[PDB]
Amino acid sequence: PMFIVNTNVPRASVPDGFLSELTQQLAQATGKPPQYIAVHVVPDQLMAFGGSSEPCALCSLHAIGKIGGAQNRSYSKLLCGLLAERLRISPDRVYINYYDMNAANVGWNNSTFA
Amino acid sequence: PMFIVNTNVPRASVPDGFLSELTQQLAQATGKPPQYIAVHVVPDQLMAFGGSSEPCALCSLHAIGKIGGAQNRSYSKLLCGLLAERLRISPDRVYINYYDMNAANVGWNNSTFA
Amino acid sequence: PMFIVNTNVPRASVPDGFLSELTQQLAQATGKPPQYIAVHVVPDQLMAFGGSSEPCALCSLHAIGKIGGAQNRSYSKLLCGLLAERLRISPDRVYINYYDMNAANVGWNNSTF
Repeated sequence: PMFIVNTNVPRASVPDGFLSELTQQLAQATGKPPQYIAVHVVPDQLMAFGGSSEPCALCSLHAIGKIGGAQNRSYSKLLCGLLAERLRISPDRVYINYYDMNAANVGWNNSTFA
Repeated sequence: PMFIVNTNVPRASVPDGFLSELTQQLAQATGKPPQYIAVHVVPDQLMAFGGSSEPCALCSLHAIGKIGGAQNRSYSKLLCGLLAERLRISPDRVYINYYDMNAANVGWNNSTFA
Repeated sequence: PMFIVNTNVPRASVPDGFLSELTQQLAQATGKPPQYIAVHVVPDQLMAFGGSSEPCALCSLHAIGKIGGAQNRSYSKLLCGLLAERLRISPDRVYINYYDMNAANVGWNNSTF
């Protein structure tokens, strides 16, 4: 699985442990070992949400399976909670796009997962 | 809806007011209230289009519905027009990927839109 | 087609010519003219793969058709090769998401395909 967060919160406000915390928490939520988890955080971005420049986040979560109605509702709680606590972003200023990827459409280690 | 623009144009070329303008124009085009519109502009990127480093843009528009044949032509005219006028990027050096998101695959405030 | 690579490798480690190379190699692999190939490289990123900060890459390839089982394996081999050789990123620290775009969902030159 792969999680990306794009935010206008400055780099200095992203804690040093935030990528490891995300990795561990997403491993537990998705049921996948932490070695399979990739995380990417992009601070200092020029963005707006609802026409305001207050802290906000545009995120994506891609996984081969483990994406669906109930699972996504649960991920959104987990992730809004982490972004609220660690980056101080209000949960109503967060969008997470979820992508259920087909194994044939994910490349890794010179090949794909299919 | 969310609109992201990645561009090799420098940050100083992005006019004050561009994010508001995009928010207002996209609210009008998509028929969604400005409160749900997110916009993200990423200047100074290392990119090429057709092997040339002249101004270009790689963009994305995600929405839950409001995505389709005729609508996307209209958005492309709108968006390329803004990128031409405000950032001086030729329309033929722009790509916009359109994503019709399933409400179950969009997280927002501790839940999804489904 | 458009290829984006996000990586924690520093900008100074991206060799002169890398975007031209990716353009030429992707034109060849996809069969599309180089004029329509876009490439975007984003170094110095804050990222982790498997909870480690060693060199890694998160990538995306979008194309209108030319995406599928066998083709995707061949692109992965080409692209992990390039990221290994040019950027010194191990292929087992790379993810590439492939997207088969509908022509109606790709805007260009004031209109869609």
